[PDB]
Amino acid sequence: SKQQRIGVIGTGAIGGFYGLMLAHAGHDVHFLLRSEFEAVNRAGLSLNSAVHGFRRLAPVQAYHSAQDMPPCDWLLVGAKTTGNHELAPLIRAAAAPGAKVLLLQNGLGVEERLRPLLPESLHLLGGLCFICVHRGEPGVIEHQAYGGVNLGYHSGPADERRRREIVEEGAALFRESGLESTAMPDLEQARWQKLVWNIPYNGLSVLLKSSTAPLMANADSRSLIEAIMEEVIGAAGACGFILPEGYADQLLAATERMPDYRPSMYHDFAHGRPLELAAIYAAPLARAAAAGYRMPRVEALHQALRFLEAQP
Amino acid sequence: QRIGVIGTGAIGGFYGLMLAHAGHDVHFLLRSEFEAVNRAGLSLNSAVHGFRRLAPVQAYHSAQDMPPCDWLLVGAKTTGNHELAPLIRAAAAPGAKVLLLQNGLGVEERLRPLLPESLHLLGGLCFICVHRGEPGVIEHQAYGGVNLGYHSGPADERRRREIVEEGAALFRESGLESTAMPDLEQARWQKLVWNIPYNGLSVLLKSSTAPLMANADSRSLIEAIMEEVIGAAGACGFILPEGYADQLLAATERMPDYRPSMYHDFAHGRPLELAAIYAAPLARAAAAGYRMPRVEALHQALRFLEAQP
Repeated sequence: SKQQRIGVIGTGAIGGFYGLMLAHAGHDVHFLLRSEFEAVNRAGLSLNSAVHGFRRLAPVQAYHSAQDMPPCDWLLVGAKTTGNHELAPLIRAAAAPGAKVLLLQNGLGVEERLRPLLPESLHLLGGLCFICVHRGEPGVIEHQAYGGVNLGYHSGPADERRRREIVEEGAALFRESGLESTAMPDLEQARWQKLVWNIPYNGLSVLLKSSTAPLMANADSRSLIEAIMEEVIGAAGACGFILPEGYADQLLAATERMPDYRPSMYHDFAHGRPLELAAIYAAPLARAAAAGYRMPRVEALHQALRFLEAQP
Repeated sequence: QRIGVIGTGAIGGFYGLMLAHAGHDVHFLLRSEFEAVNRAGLSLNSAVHGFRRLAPVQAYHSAQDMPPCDWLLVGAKTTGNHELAPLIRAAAAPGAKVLLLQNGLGVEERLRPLLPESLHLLGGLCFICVHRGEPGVIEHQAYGGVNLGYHSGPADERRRREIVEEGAALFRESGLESTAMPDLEQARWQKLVWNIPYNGLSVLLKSSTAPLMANADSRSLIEAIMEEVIGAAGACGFILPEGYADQLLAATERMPDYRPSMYHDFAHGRPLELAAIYAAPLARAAAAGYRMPRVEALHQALRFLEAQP
């Protein structure tokens, strides 16, 4: 696989991790820093990883304005979905002709909401990241577990054969970098699948002010998580996407194996950053409502999270 | 007739004081370390009924020292009812009326095997904002009405109605709103529509009634929980009044900012009344094949919180 020039738009824990891992695989990686450019450019990018050991990118090819970035073959959007409405000018400024835009973002309907502002010549893909990672000290990325990326194609100028090829190119990029990666045939199905984990765990970790270990240890919280998982699974099927056998117990088991992890929404709440409620809760609730399918627990959890955000 | 207060907490303190202030003969069993407020007396700070002081107060350290009482108000938390059964028994006169001024569902039935069948066992559903803020003092913020109902005992139907009416007359003649209810279990379901959303969410959301009402999302959640409780009541054979949610939401709207009993319990490390207010209604609804997903989830969260450090 030829050297790719890779642009990272929004370099939080997610964009920093994948951008660093690709850079270490020998790719030419360029980082757009919205919030922390001055800090990271002189500090550099460091990775504490229980999986890959310590790694460092210094000097980093860091940028504060998308216009200074070179034209990139792949644009990795690790920023949160909360700022996806000002993303398009940044993507367009940093994209080589025919560039691949890969949204490393959770929730539902993300790609459809960004496509209106992206030129038709750009491929738009989604990447569902099953990873335990967060921002540690400034310029530091704390990676506790996993890292796999499930890629799917949303829209763009490729026909069906070329779509599969492009999704497989992106997966091979991550795999070459020592990361797990899977080409998904159906991005929307894959987004519903990731919701079965993000919806209970992100929200309950904020609401119950707890991490994954106490949440799985307590029997009542664990029964609640399963019940919420069955609402998402039921909503997916009602909307046309029927998810695999015993998918709940599979993520129950993977999270059981998981080290004590604070989901990204927990960290967001602790630091005053707006929660990704629109993409993770509001959108699947709206879809299920269109299908006439009630999600009482998820709806109640969403009302609780909105309440908490509004409290001083 | 002669009245005894078994567990003179905020509930028992308020109703015993109001009855005694109205000229009834009331005997207070001080079960906590609060019988050092023996000679200081009992005082009430009520936004409704004003400042009242009871001096001196007939207090007793133990139940056998108490005289036989014709009425026994039990206003303590439901979790400690079995430990109170001997005290009720010791203080009861022949054929005394035991009035559980307690919330939840199934409360009387769980106590009935521990009481002589010669006692009348009643339930009093108290819509009231009250707490024990400072020693020997009762802080009354709002409301205070008692819906009384008959549960078990050696009374026929006519005697049942007369005893429920006599109990309601006791509170009315003290200046309180009181209503004789023909069905105690239905009246218990009516009170659950308030206690289930507000008690639980006050702990879960670390809030009180005013901000829970001021925010549209928690207001929507409370109403959805209320409709679950109303729905469960009908499934079990109890039709609640039409527009009951709006009536409760309107009363709480006008209510001053209030931390429910369960909030104070959680904050001070006391065990939460989860059995009678959540577990019992969920089990009844389950027996009637009716699911309460929000209440079930709310109950699971509350249990998680209690188990947490």
